[PDB]
Amino acid sequence: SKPQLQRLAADADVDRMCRLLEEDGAFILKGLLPFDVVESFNRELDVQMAIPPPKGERLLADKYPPHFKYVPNVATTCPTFRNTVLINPVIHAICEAYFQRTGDYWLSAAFLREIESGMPAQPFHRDDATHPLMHYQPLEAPPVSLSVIFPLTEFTEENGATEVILGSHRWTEVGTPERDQAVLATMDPGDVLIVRQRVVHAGGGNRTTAGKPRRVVLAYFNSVQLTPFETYRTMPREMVESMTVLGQRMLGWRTMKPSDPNIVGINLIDDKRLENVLQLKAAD
Amino acid sequence: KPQLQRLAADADVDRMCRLLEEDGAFILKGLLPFDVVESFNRELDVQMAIPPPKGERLLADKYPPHFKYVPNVATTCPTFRNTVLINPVIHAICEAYFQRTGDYWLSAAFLREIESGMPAQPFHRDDATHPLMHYQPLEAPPVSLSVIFPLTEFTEENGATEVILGSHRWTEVGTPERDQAVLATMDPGDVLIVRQRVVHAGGGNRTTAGKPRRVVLAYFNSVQLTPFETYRTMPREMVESMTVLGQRMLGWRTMKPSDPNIVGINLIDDKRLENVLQLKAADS
Ligand SMILES: COc1ccc2c3c(n(CC=C(C)C)c2c1)[C@H](C=C(C)C)N1C(=O)[C@@H]2CCCN2C(=O)[C@]1(O)[C@H]3O
Ligand SMILES: COc1ccc2c3c(n(CC=C(C)C)c2c1)[C@H](C=C(C)C)N1C(=O)[C@@H]2CCCN2C(=O)[C@]1(O)[C@H]3O
Ligand SMILES: O=C(O)CCC(=O)C(=O)O
Ligand SMILES: O=C(O)CCC(=O)C(=O)O
Ligand SMILES: [Fe+2]
Ligand SMILES: [Fe+2]
Ligand SMILES: [Fe+2]
Ligand SMILES: [Fe+2]
Repeated sequence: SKPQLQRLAADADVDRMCRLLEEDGAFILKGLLPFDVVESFNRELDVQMAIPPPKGERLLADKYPPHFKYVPNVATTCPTFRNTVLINPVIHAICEAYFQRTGDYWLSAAFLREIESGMPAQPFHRDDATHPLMHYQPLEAPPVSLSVIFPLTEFTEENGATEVILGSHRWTEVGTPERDQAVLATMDPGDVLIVRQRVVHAGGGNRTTAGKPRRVVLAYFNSVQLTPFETYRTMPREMVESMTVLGQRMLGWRTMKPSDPNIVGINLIDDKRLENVLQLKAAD
Repeated sequence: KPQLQRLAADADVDRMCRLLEEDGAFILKGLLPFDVVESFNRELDVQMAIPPPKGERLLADKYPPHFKYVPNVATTCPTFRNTVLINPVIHAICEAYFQRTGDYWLSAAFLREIESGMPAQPFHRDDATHPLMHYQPLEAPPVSLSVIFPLTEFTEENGATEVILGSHRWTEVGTPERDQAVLATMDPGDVLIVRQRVVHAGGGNRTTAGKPRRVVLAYFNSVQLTPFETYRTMPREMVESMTVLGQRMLGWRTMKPSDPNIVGINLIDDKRLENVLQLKAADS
């Protein structure tokens, strides 16, 4: 069939990863997270899936059909995400290389979707739609967003493995593509799918019959020039201070630095660093 | 040589918009009443009497001592927070200008005070806070607007803001000569509005009489862009003393970029930030 997503081992060099992002728009890393990390993350998500459901307004969940179960802002309820996944050194090597031209990056959102048996596919989209200015950024400009997609169960053809349209970052418009234009990110738990800015993709339908839910966590990174979709500003101080410096930087708790010509920074207060005004301690 | 156009405070916003598109800037005459200018100046006097810290100053430490700098004006100046920041003409302009991008908020508000003997500021675009703006096409929805308040007279001799008309049509700032600019000579109560991508600079103060020149920048950005200054450490008591509009400007509420983002930005728990915080407001 069509050209497929390229798979690389977790120890591959970041240069080939970048080449794949520019050429295909996406690639898969095999075996990045160990089994115990996946297990611990799933255990923490199980708790969030089991507490009483939210009542009142749900800004995203109320608007879209009930074709997924949603745990927003997993960093606030899943220590394995904050302490291990969010600070993974390979993910940050990729981010540092990819965001080199734009400067610092941070976490715009990270959430779980759980797709039960019988749910149809998600509409094709670009994650870029969070910040519509990205639609007008030329392809050659410094990228400002990156999607990091973690399978927490197997992703199969039957259960709706993420569908990615390779090369669709070269399109001006998303349009209305057919599902057969995409290829499948079939993966095992512990793998990761990395998707460039402007690449059209979607969760697939779960065609299993009963009781076989697919779990996916998206960690959406943006240039610090872009406002985080999720604000981590209500995290308690003791939780923030239990993170490493890198974790605090990702979650918006520190002053950050866009590329030159901004030599001053962003997310400042009183001409000082946010973490200094707050006297933030950190685990490291 | 074409000069900045001056308009009365009751001019139609459509004329203001035409001037921003053609010239890149215009002046409104007599927007703020005498008592508002006076109280704002007295509030800034309080801050100007505080000696600067000898700790880190992220902006002030990097540039020559050719200005005195008071950041965080929305916190320390109630006349700004309660009156200037919510001015209906300013918001009518912002609503027209930011129509295509969606919601906007306050990225920074600061004072510069320039005493006799200080030379001119380098030419710049305020856009340099968020370098992605350099790559945005001229016809794309604007994402930044500079609102410049004279708190003293601005004259040729005291260093009235210099604006290069039409420079938003240049790709690069380049190295323009001072004589390419025209002067925003103004009296307190006026305002200078400067479009995204327009090259401008404060002038030198060559006088030997009169108060040091005072200028306040209120820098507005699309909510897609991270505020240069964060107001997240403002005490809840002070936040709740503001109107809803003021809270929205200072980053304390969930906001709405344009379609195709139908969910929002600056949210948490899939809910509006102000609902999670149970924020009261002066006009709620
Ligand atoms: C959490 O599960 C979902 C369930 C549905 C959607 C949809 C989109 N996203 C991504 C959201 C992020 C915060 C990364 C979704 C995430 C996504 C929306 C955004 C803000 C990126 N979207 C779209 O962009 C396009 C825009 C036109 C219709 N679209 C959709 O229906 C849709 O796929 C919609 O189903
Ligand atoms: C508050 O007083 C100052 C004193 C100096 C500068 C300079 C710039 N700005 C604007 C800052 C904002 C937060 C709106 C300044 C503001 C401005 C910097 C930024 C981040 C917009 N700048 C520049 O962009 C260019 C970039 C190249 C050299 N430049 C300068 O020296 C300079 O004018 C520099 O003097
Ligand atoms: O469900 C998936 O595999 C992809 C989800 C996704 O792309 C999203 O929610 O932004
Ligand atoms: O000093 C002035 O009149 C202009 C100041 C300015 O443009 C800035 O600091 O961004
Ligand atoms: Fe997505
Ligand atoms: Fe098949
Ligand atoms: Fe400026
Ligand atoms: Fe003179």
